[PDB]
Amino acid sequence: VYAQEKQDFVQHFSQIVRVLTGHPEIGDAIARLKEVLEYNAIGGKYNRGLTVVVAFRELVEPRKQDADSLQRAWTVGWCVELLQAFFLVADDIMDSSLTRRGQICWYQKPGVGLDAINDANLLEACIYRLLKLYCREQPYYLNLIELFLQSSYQTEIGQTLDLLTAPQGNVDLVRFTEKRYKSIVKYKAAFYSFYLPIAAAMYMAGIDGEKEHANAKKILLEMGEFFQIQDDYLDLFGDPSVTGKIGTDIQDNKCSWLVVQCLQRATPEQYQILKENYGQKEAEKVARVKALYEELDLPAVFLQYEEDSYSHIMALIEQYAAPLPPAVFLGLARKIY
Amino acid sequence: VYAQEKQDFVQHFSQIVRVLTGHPEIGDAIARLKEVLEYNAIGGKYNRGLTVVVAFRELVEPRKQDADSLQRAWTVGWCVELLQAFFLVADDIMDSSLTRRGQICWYQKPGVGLDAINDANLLEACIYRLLKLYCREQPYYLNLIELFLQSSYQTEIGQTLDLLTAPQGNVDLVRFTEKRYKSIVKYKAAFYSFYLPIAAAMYMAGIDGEKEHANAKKILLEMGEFFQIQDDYLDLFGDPSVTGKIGTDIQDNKCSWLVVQCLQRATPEQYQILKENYGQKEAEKVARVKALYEELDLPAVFLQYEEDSYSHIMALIEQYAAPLPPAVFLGLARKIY
Ligand SMILES: O=P(O)(O)C(O)(Cc1cccnc1)P(=O)(O)O
Ligand SMILES: O=P(O)(O)C(O)(Cc1cccnc1)P(=O)(O)O
Ligand SMILES: [Mg+2]
Ligand SMILES: [Mg+2]
Ligand SMILES: [Mg+2]
Ligand SMILES: [Mg+2]
Ligand SMILES: [Mg+2]
Ligand SMILES: [Mg+2]
Repeated sequence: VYAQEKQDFVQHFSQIVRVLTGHPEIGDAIARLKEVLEYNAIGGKYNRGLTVVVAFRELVEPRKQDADSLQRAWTVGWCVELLQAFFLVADDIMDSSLTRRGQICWYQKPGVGLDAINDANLLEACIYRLLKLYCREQPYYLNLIELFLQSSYQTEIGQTLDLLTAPQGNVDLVRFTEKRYKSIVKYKAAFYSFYLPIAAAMYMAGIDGEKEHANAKKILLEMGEFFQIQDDYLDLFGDPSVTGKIGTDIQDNKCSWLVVQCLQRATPEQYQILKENYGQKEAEKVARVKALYEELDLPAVFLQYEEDSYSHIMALIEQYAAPLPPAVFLGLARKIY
Repeated sequence: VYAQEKQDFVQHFSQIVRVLTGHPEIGDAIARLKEVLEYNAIGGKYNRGLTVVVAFRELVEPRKQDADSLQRAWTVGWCVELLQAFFLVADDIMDSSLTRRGQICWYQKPGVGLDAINDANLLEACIYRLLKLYCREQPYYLNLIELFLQSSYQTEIGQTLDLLTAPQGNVDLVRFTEKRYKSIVKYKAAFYSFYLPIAAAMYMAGIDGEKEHANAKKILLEMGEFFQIQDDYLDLFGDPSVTGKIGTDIQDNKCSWLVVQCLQRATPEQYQILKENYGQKEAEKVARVKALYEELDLPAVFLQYEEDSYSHIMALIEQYAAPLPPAVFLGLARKIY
């Protein structure tokens, strides 16, 4: 479903850049915007943006899937990729990360630095520019603006919770609880990751019912929770040649799923080893935390969690998919699991 | 007009915080949002936010100025103050500034640092939260969302131009031209400063005509240009106990109105003195640039410019105010001149 549709979606990016790139006085700023778009919105798997297009084609009647409607689906897809690019550029600064999508983080590039804050804001502004340029005369225009703005607010509340729970050089393991973890992931990852692209396709298809959006959200928020838990696992146990990024969760004192699982399994001595080595820059201290995680068999605990989560989401698809075609959620589940 | 209306406007901030402050799981994030709002949206002159309220009362018929309409005017006023707070928090980071509104910059506060990037994003999100909570059922709802989003995009293009023209440790005086300066100020300051609050009051009053908005923009963009030129002057020649902020334009290699005026008046020897001392941290080098500016009588050049600008804007009010009451623009001109 995502496979052949990927080519046409990635090919549509050049049009998005052309349409986004009022006198020649702002020429140097438009060139900088092009540079920011090319560096930060290209190189990923495009799964969020592709989900708009795939879901659009499964929800809209083929007679209504005209050339202009497809153009709008691809643009709304790229709007979701731009929301993602805005949050990642800012998150890389705030998490002091080194690489993203197999290249150095935009802010780490010589000559960029903290100018990346405004670049991230420009990426966010491009979304509403594209929605006006392509969807202004559509009946779902306000639904889409409100959806992107709401997704941005919920993600930012999540980021606030993430940063509050991880104060630099302030190790407080008591703060790292299961309830706190579930709250962080729900807001920072679950709304914008899967609910935003499906909801966008739903509004474009004329599906604006409250109960239909609530039912889709019940499946999608659980898939978003799994996705962030997997993200936390891959921060330490993933192959950076596959993830395209270097992990910083232990160094940054994050309330990771791994530290939460460690804490509910650690002995008082193991707890002390974690206490002495967590939230610190020293490679040797980070290695001690990873050693403790491997000793507590957190990779096998995660493998069991992935299996239990998959079955749970599948049970939710059976309960809540109707009247939407279950393929909408199944295609997405196959992509993230 | 602004004087007695200031009290009711500032008193309405506690309501805005209460309405903005969905389970208790995000409680710590809401407390952080309250902290960010109190530190970054309070302490200024509130002229932009007050302009919405003052213009609303002068454009709307008194019979239609009911208790609920006034509540919406105050909220839209505070939305403009929040847009300003979002841009200033990020601009202080990017300009490496020390103080703002008589206190240390939010990002310079111990324990905040680069977390301020997400805080600035939350301030921007609060705008659209308030517009939905108070103006969702109003006929001008979409006009206001589009206005705030457009103002944000234009401001960001301006910031891009500002940062591009000021690369750190890269002194290139040839880039500092009058045409480049006019382009920067137009985008980064003129749209969001005066056009945004008057346009908001205009849409709330049912004034949505293209020609009426274009005529108001012709007056207001010129007032915005003056305001940024005055801002650049006060960066070096203003009293920080009145401005509430320490100047960084010379240290940051900015395309200031002062450097542009210096360049069109400097001898080849004076040009070399500027070349050797501009865009550098050293207090002695900054003092040499200020000495050169004082030698070229840039404070008197600015005083003449303020006089010529005032008369020009007044001539524009005579040409373009109609059918709006000229008091709308006169009250604003008395406040900034
Ligand atoms: O890519 P990362 O950086 O691993 C992340 O998932 C990026 C991200 C950014 C913004 C919102 N949610 C997740 P994080 O939470 O910082 O681990
Ligand atoms: O307050 P400042 O910092 O003097 C400024 O006017 C703040 C500002 C921020 C964003 C957009 N326009 C002006 P700047 O341009 O950096 O001189
Ligand atoms: Mg990160
Ligand atoms: Mg992060
Ligand atoms: Mg991560
Ligand atoms: Mg500044
Ligand atoms: Mg600045
Ligand atoms: Mg300034």
